[PDB]
Amino acid sequence: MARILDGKALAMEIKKELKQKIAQWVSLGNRAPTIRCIIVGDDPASHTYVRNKVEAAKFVGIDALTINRDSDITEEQLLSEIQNLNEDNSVDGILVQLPVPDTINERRVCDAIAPEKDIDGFHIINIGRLCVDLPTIVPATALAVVEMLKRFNIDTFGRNAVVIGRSKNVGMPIAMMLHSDKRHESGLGMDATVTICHRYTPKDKLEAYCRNADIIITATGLPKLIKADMVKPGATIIDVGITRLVGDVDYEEVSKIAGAITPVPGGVGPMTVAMLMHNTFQAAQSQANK
Amino acid sequence: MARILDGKALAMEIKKELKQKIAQWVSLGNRAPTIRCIIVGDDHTYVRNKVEAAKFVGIDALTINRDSDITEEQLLSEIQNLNEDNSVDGILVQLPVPDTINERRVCDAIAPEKDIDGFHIINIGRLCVDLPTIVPATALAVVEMLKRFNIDTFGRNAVVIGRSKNVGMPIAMMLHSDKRHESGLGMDATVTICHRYTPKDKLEAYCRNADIIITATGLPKLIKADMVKPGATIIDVGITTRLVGDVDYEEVSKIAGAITPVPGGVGPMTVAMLMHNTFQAAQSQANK
Repeated sequence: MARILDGKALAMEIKKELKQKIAQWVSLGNRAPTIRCIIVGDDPASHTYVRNKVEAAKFVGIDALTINRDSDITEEQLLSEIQNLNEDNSVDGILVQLPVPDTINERRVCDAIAPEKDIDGFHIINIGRLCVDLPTIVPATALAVVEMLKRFNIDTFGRNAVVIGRSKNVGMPIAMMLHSDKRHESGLGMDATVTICHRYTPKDKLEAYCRNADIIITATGLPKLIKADMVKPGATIIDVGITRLVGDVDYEEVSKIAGAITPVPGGVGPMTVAMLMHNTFQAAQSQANK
Repeated sequence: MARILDGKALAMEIKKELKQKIAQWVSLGNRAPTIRCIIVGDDHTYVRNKVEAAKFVGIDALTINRDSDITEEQLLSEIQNLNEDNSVDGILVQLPVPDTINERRVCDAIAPEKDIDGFHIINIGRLCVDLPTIVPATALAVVEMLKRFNIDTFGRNAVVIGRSKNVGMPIAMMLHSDKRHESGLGMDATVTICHRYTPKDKLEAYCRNADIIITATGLPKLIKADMVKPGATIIDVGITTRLVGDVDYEEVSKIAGAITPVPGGVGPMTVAMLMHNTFQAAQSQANK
């Protein structure tokens, strides 16, 4: 039976450490980190997600405030509120909850947030720094996956890693970090040999890559199935949980083969929220330094 | 034997197209695109090649020579003046620059609109989210060679050797990405990125499994005949002085279906794509 990579319990460990580190930094003469989460509409799932971010902020000592807007807000109104938060020195981090209406161009929204306050790390400047393997604000779900590997002592250096999914918000940043060079200034250097599989990878080729992989990360929103015959004995399987939501792994059979595996549910959600808190603390420190 | 992918001849074909499209654009009331290349120290030959292709296609190029003991602030003040110079459409710094010079700061000092090399973090960030951008020229050369030589990429197994921020990373980015996205440069291949810490056994296994190998490490004789799948396409981006590439050329040519030689392969295509990028930037600035 594989070791369980329980992201919920790890997130608790991380949130406890963050609580202490934030208090120490505040005690040097700093204001506690602040985050503003913009919510557009009344999607009940988007409100659950924002409440989770707020509850974790309270736990670690970050001051969070939710700004609710109506589904009919115009793009010009949303960008106007972001630019106001950009210029407000009492705000360290800005998030936009990511089901925004079809009226609004998501790309313009991501790039309107000041990079220094872009807790989601989706601004092109932050993505650019990630991809040249430079210190930046890294997207939280990708950072969560990387943190699960590091905290569970999963060997990446020179190992074969397959990432199933190339999404710009999740799959691409995961692959980029997995093949980072440790020596570079970024320091998020895992040095794995990474194969990026995606919606057009043929089934038989995907299975061959998976059979030779030491690590498989399923990040795609399209239905994939990792079966036991795709898994190298002792390999590490992380299901990111992108998808209402479903699981991408034949857990019962793959657990008999894999060396380490995400449970069902995987806790990647709680890990993502903990990494958002990490990013808010990181941003607050950078701004205080500059 | 392998099909020899004649990059010199393809580059000439592209440069003749550019010459015509630039002249047509100029005739609408526009000034010819201008480029300033900054070189620090001695060796320049690359810059001779850049300036020769610029003259061929109708781009006005000037080279700015600086002695090797220039400081960062001086180099950055030189770039700033060129940013504000409305007669200059494109700026390049001939890297390598001395170690006292921080490359990242210099890359981000060029105005993104004039950054012909595509190394500004804004241009790189747009590349990585599949937006139209100024694409690094060697990476764009590789993608254009795959298209013009009709090398199938959709769902194919590809290996990129090398992670360099200027070459290896953008190649792997475009090669695996979705062509439906706004940039339209994605090639929808399955891509394995191998690098200096890939163990030798696993490197050879990925190479033997690949339909396309793109190597940009600068390690001569890295790719051997027993590492190549029969019929595979071999794109050799490396250029080392012993000018050789990363591939054992005469032996791999017996197994591969298609191969780029060194010299005469990616090199001339890089220069042609630099001219493509200069024309692109001049058009964007006139339209803005």
